[PDB]
Amino acid sequence: NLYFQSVHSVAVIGAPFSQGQKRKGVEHGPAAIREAGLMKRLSSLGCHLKDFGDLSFTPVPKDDLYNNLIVNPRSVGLANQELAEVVSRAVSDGYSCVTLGGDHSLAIGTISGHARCPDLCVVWVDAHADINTPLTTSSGNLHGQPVSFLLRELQDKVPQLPGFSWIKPCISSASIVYIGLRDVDPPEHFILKNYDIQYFSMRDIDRLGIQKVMERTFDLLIGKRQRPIHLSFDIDAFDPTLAPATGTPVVGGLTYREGMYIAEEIHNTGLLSALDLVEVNPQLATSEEEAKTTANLAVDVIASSFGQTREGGHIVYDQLPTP
Amino acid sequence: VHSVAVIGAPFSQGQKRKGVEHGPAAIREAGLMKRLSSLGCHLKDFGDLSFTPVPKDDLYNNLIVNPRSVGLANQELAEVVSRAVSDGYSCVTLGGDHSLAIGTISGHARHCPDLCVVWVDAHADINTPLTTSSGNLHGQPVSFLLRELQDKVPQLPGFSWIKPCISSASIVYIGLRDVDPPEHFILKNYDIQYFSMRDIDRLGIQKVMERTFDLLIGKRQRPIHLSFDIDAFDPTLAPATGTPVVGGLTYREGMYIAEEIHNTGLLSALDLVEVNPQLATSEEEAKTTANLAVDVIASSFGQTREGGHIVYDQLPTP
Amino acid sequence: VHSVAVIGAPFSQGQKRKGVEHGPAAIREAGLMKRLSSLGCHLKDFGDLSFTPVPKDDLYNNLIVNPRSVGLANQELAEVVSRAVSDGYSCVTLGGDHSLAIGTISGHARHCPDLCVVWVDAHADINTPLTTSSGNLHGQPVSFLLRELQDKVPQLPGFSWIKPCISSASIVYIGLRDVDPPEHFILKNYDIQYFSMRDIDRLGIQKVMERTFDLLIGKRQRPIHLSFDIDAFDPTLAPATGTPVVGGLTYREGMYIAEEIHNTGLLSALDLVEVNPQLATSEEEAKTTANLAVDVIASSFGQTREGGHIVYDQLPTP
Ligand SMILES: O=C(O)[C@H]1NCC[C@H]1CCCB(O)O
Ligand SMILES: O=C(O)[C@H]1NCC[C@H]1CCCB(O)O
Ligand SMILES: O=C(O)[C@H]1NCC[C@H]1CCCB(O)O
Ligand SMILES: [Mn+2]
Ligand SMILES: [Mn+2]
Ligand SMILES: [Mn+2]
Ligand SMILES: [Mn+2]
Ligand SMILES: [Mn+2]
Ligand SMILES: [Mn+2]
Repeated sequence: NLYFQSVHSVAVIGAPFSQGQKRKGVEHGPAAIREAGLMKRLSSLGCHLKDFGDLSFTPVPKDDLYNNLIVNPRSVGLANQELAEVVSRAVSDGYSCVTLGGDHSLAIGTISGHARCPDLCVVWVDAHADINTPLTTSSGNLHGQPVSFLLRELQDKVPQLPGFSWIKPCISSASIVYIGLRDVDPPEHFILKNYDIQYFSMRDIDRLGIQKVMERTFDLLIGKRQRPIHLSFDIDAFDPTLAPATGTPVVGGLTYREGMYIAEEIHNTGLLSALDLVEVNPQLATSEEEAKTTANLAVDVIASSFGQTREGGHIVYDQLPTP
Repeated sequence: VHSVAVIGAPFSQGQKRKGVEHGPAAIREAGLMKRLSSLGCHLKDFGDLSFTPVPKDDLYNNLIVNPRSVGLANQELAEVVSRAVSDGYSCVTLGGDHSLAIGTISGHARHCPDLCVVWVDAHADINTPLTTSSGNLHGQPVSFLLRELQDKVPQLPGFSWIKPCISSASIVYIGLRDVDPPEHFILKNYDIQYFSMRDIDRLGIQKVMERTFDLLIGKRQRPIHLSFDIDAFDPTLAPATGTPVVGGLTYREGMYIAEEIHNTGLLSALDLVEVNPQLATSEEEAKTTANLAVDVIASSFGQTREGGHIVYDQLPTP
Repeated sequence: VHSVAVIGAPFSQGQKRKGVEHGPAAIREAGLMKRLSSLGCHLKDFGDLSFTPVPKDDLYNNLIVNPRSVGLANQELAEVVSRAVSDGYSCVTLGGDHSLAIGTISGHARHCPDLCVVWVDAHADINTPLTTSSGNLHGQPVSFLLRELQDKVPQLPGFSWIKPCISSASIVYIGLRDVDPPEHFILKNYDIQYFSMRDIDRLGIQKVMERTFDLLIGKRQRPIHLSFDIDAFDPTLAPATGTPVVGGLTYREGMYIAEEIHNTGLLSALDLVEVNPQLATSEEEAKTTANLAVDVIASSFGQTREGGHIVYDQLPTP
């Protein structure tokens, strides 16, 4: 195929982060997504690719927990500082930056790096708000706290963690919209309500339908002006029947069609600037078909964010051959 | 904060498949009381009722199955429900087959003259003892409760105590997909409002709930009796049930119904019926059905998809 | 009262996967006849047609597999279909692969030139013999039937009998999700209207049906040909099929399409294709697909999810 509806320049970074949580196996998410044919699929869409490979993270030897709860803070903070450098570089060179996870604490680095695009906005697709502060978290898992480090308005509620001094809150509460929420901790509900952070929970999707959810999301984020979009997509936003290979599955999620629709609409803006595809943990699948299904779904989301659609039309056909 | 009473009704004589009597045990083992406690409910457990058996109770008019046993168990259940409601509790009854709504609705109506009913089921359960083809009383409970059908209903043995207590405009069905021709005639003829799966496909569950409440509580506040048959859900989500019908409610739709019922602040009684764990092909399928039953009950008392049940007042500061 | 002719067309040569020839029997074993009878249909079963096997049938231009075999079997089928239509029967052809639509549509158009087609499938089946990569004729049936496409279709051995009968404005697709680049080109350049899965996600199935009928029968009433590929449904619902594609129609959406088709009173012929019981991983997976095939056909002839199929106008009195 020589003709395509659009030609995107895409950078791919593997970020096998696992220290943002306790379940082993999420470090294998990048290799699982790659094995599901990610690079071939993007090439088939006419993308110009730059593969940065899979990043290497050496854990800090004396990484003592913060306030007897926050686990691996120097390792998470430091690995995110290195990831932020790679993202800033890829975006600076003109690539839409795809980061494969790895747990969701990697968004601290991808969003910080990307903003180095200060007017970026974030579409956070997840069953979870990931907005616990280091003081509200009950698990001490940093994948449940990334948004707290990034939002300007929450700065006074967030203590300075070891290995996190480099972070400057980059997004305002009006510049992030959540889609898919269904497992929100009481302090997170408090934060979303009191800081007027807009979200479309599963109940909002049940009422509005995904078409109106995307229209409203774009009105909130890019209604006033064109802005680079950061799509942070947790695989657990999808129903566990569709995405079983993940750490914190919650029943009643997005259908395959709703998830593709989100990605298709993001592509249709022509503003996608960085994408995170996180929390694929092949080890938590009960079977190879369950693991492959989850990895295939991750590839479908990424492909749809760069032009794959249900009707085709991504690949341009010149003329029909005559007998 | 809600005052919630729980009654186990291990009864199976409203139908022919054995095992539905284990439904209350399955729901309790799925952690019902712990979940309601975690939502701040002031609870009262009445336990699992031991229904007085009727030894001689064979086929009536070569059609009606166990009329004496169904009539008696429902009379006994009506007494326990009446006790819970008069004591100020929102009454949760765990089934057991759906013939048990004869008892729960009769018991509730003894204290609520203006009660209304939301009947969530794949079936209308409105055959009269003359229209029924199976003779199974779980397919007939609404016929004994509806005032407008009194002249169409014969007096069955053990059913003399029942007083029709609901009018045709006071019951709304949600989830219908397997309706008998006489049931269809009854619904249309008597102007009984229903939202079948086809109506949900067209309108969406949000409009279905808005219209349901407009019909029932649009003019005035009334106590709500939610009669919820687990088979309203798609059999892939609720396989452990006697009469599964494909193309049912999704998990999201069922939670939405329960959340909207909670939001009225008028839920007065809830029945969670037809969970038959013995009909599941595996243990996990039985447990999935029981877990779904708990989610319906918890959502009916405040459990949400947005984390607003436990109120946080101040975030800790560094 | 609907007069319905059931034809078993055990086609398999339109594709490479074996087992799809056992599709008509799998649908019968799923109780198709018992179901259509219960709906008050006047039935004629032609049984399974025995097509003349072509021993010497080499590939056309080193790509098109079994051309003569597919072309001849469709010629025989078009005659049986033309005769069943002539006799006053609504023709239900059981598949078999989707290349059989060449035969069913051709036969139907001989007596119904103003027919319109509702093609329900994950695929547009509109590759020409020159655009196909697989050489499988089930991916090309619509190219041989479309009037506006005649100059781009070469004459294949055993395909000369086919006269392009359907125009581009007389076919509407529903369910599309796996469309090859030359197929997208064809749909867009020949103005063929379609409702992909993305259009369904936006509009909802009720609006999709309203718009489908607006396009086809907005100006006048016309005979309807419903060509239904079982793969239109999500593979979780219809796994026993050759080319499954994730994110398809739900059970509810598929029933709604069939109900709307029934509601026009204009249904003249129906194809139920691509059920392959051999591709199922278990016995229940094959049975599920066959049961789904029966529900589609039954709903196209009156089966409802509200029980309004049978005339009932008087309640029995005690
Ligand atoms: O704070 C926590 O540990 C918890 N809060 C909600 C669930 C869990 C976090 C899940 C992270 B993720 O989005 O997969
Ligand atoms: O009358 C009957 O036996 C039949 N009519 C419709 C289906 C069945 C009733 C099923 C009872 B239930 O709600 O599970
Ligand atoms: O041309 C081809 O072989 C391919 N194009 C699209 C997919 C396949 C056709 C599938 C036929 B069917 O509707 O089951
Ligand atoms: Mn997350
Ligand atoms: Mn999550
Ligand atoms: Mn019932
Ligand atoms: Mn039922
Ligand atoms: Mn087809
Ligand atoms: Mn197909």
